[PDB]
Amino acid sequence: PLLALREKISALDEKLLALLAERRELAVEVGKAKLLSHRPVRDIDRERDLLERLITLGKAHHLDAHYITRLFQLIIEDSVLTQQALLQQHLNKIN
Amino acid sequence: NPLLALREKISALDEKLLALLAERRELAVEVGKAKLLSHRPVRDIDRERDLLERLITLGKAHHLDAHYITRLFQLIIEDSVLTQQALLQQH
Amino acid sequence: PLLALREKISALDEKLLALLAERRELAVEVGKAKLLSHRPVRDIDRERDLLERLITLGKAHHLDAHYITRLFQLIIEDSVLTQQALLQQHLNKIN
Amino acid sequence: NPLLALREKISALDEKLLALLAERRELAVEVGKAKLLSHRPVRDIDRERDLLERLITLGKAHHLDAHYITRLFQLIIEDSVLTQQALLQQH
Ligand SMILES: O=C(O)[C@@H]1C[C@]2(C(=O)O)C=C[C@@H](O)[C@@H](C2)O1
Ligand SMILES: O=C(O)[C@@H]1C[C@]2(C(=O)O)C=C[C@@H](O)[C@@H](C2)O1
Ligand SMILES: O=C(O)[C@@H]1C[C@]2(C(=O)O)C=C[C@@H](O)[C@@H](C2)O1
Ligand SMILES: O=C(O)[C@@H]1C[C@]2(C(=O)O)C=C[C@@H](O)[C@@H](C2)O1
Repeated sequence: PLLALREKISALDEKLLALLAERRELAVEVGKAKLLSHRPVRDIDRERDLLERLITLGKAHHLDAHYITRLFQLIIEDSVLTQQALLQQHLNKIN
Repeated sequence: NPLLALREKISALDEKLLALLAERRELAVEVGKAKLLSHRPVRDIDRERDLLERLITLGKAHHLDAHYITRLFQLIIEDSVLTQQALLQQH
Repeated sequence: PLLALREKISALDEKLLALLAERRELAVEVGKAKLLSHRPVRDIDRERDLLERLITLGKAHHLDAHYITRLFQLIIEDSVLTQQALLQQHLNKIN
Repeated sequence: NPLLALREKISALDEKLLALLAERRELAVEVGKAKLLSHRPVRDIDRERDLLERLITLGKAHHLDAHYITRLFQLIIEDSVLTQQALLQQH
């Protein structure tokens, strides 16, 4: 009976993976937009808000706040570094 | 606004992630019930190895590196074991 | 008779001035394009070519090479600094 | 190409500048003939002061600063005096 469920889990994980790829593509686009707008990569205000929104909505699914924070902390960290990778490249090229 | 239109996309995407994480917890509970009757132990380090390896393989196609995938999924699995062990201690 | 000619000179100078403003607007646009393309402001190859072209065409108008060089050296210097002003601003904003 | 289309505009503009500089030299020659008959001296530091001040005023409207205008026009005037003094030494 375990094999049936594990097969569902593996399918779900593949969907998570796809979304994670998509969010990473979005962070690159966002980084591009920051170069034009002359804004820095990191934006603490936005992260503060985003997390509060996620913790509020997570509550409805019974996902706890600390689980959501530990998880989005990795996701945001990754998207921040991805953008910083493009900034550094950019900075070496124009300079 | 350039910046704004993307963020709305990000916020919508993050909303979909929450739904999948909760659903995954549900499935972990089900697997929790099965190990109860079947009386199997919660942790199965071998399944976790194959699951992670498969995701790292699928991820390269998406241009997601193994480090980020390993870290993110170990946390999801960590929570998943926590979820099952709770179910067991309630029975 | 001098006043008649001086009146023509002043009109000509105003046209030169307008072109100088226009070339400065073009250098800003070019600078913007360099930020997207990730290219540095200065391009020695382009300046080398541009000057050779100007010296060749100048010959037809009887303008000598050294006069043309002294003059375009100021014009190019100015457009280089104008672009560097936008790069510096940009760099302080994204960083 | 973004970079290329602008450069063609710059190259065309530079071509117009050459035409005006040559024409200006012609006028300086004419003024050279007038000072010959009228027997006036080539250099007129007073006309140069008013000419430069006027250009600096017109230039602010174009967002061109006084430093660049002064430097560029002093060279054009410098060449202009050189042009006239040559005409005189040929007569
Ligand atoms: O500005 C942004 O929107 C992006 C996305 C980001 C996130 O991961 O959600 C949120 C805020 C910023 O610090 C970083 C990370 O850039
Ligand atoms: O048996 C299982 O399949 C479930 C799910 C789990 C996971 O989270 O993927 C993988 C293996 C086990 O350690 C735990 C966690 O139980
Ligand atoms: O790349 C460019 O085209 C612009 C214009 C410029 C010039 O003044 O003509 C020529 C070459 C570059 O060094 C600078 C100055 O940027
Ligand atoms: O008398 C003149 O008007 C001409 C032209 C000139 C200039 O280049 O503008 C201005 C004043 C004089 O010194 C010389 C140079 O002769």
